[PDB]
This record gives sequence, C-alpha cells and structure tokens, in this order.
Amino acid sequence: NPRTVKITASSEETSGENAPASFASDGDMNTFWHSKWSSPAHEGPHHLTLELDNVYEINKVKYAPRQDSKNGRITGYKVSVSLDGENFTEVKTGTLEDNAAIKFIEFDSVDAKYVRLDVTDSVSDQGRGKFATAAEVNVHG
Ligand SMILES: OC[C@H]1O[C@@H](O)[C@H](O)[C@@H](O)[C@H]1O
Ligand SMILES: [Ca+2]
Repeated sequence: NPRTVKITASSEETSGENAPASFASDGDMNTFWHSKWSSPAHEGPHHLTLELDNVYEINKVKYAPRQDSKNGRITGYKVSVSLDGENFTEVKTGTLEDNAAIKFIEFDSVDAKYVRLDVTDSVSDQGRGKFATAAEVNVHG
C-alpha cells in the first residue's frame, strides 16, 4: 500500500553500467541500483531515500540484495523517517547477514512520507563500505 513515487540516492552508476536509483523501485529483481563506482567513484556515505505518495503508517523495510554479486550488499544500516524530507528521525539501526536473502527490517509502527536507508557497512566480492547496491527496496505497514 505505501507506494514509492520517487527514489533518490547518495549517488548512482549510469556510465559503467545502467544502475540508477530508480532500479531499486521497479519491482524487478534483475535490476539493481549501484552507488557510482566508475571513476570518480562515490565511496560514501551511501543512502537511498524513498518518497511515498502520502503519509503512511509503516513498520517494515524490505531490502532485497543484488542477486549476481555481493558488491555493495548492505550489512550495516540505519532507517530514518521524515514527513518533510529534511528533518529525519531514526527508527532502527542494525546489522544484516552477509547472504543474498531478502532482508526485512522491522520496527514499531510510525508515520512516514520519506524513508531513508543509510548504509553504515557493506561487503564486496574483493572493499568494505566502498559500494552500495539494492535490487529492490520498499516499505510496508
Ligand atoms: O567495482 C564495482 C563493480 O564490480 C563489477 O564486477 C560488477 O559487475 C559491477 O556491478 C560493480 O559492482
Ligand atoms: Ca530492481
């Protein structure tokens, strides 16, 4: 029910491959957002912010890792909510297992128009923290 109308990111890759932030919001597990890795690489801090079409009561973020590589797989996160897009309130901080499984970050119900996923840690095939990727990210109530 919470519907993402817009997604913005710290950075995105569109030169070395086509991996824009919108690819984290397109319902397709075969497309991923990637932080900019082509020179000059953006090495963080990485984040993804979802703008919803209304204020929703939310209690879960789904984070589906890219399925073809561990590059940018998020292992450390903060989730924050906002009504205006500038003033955020942290609702959850934690770690995520280093595997390709869809992750479900759960917290007490809270109103949000914007949901920001800040990366505090990530892994790579090779590395830590340099990249961030997501096949899909969305929010649920
Ligand atoms: O160096 C970063 C890059 O590494 C590549 O091997 C991978 O195909 C890209 O998606 C990107 O993660
Ligand atoms: Ca996708």
